[PDB]
Amino acid sequence: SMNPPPPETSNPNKPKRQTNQLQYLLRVVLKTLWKHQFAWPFQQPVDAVKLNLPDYYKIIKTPMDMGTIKKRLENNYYWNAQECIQDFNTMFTNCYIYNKPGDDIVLMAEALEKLFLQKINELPTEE
Ligand SMILES: Cc1nnc2ccc(-c3cnn(C)c3Oc3ccccc3)nn12
Repeated sequence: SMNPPPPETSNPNKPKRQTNQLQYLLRVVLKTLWKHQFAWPFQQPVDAVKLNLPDYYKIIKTPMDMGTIKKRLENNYYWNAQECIQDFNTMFTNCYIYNKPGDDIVLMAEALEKLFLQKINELPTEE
């Protein structure tokens, strides 16, 4: 039932880069999904206490959310685009693992994932 510490958004010894693909992931991918009508549940880590989901963190061992992704992109935490893409995929997968098909939260994740795939399809080549 307690909430774990949120995923790491700062790590000075972790190598980082600012590239055109990571810039695209913030400016295009991370803005398009953030502004969506169904973004709200995914804008911060899941609060297992407030949401009365005591089982959440016993099932979801790799939690992820757009709030964490936002901070990671803004504070230049990533080395490459694949690390960021993996975070988005982890967020959607966690939602599908914890919930059942047709659930409101699953429908919300599906709408965001559709857009995510549309935008990632246009990921620019590395400069
Ligand atoms: C379940 C479940 N599985 N992953 C997640 C991630 C976030 C949230 C979340 C955030 N705020 N509130 C009130 C939440 O609950 C719901 C429940 C149904 C629809 C919308 C939100 N729920 N959630």
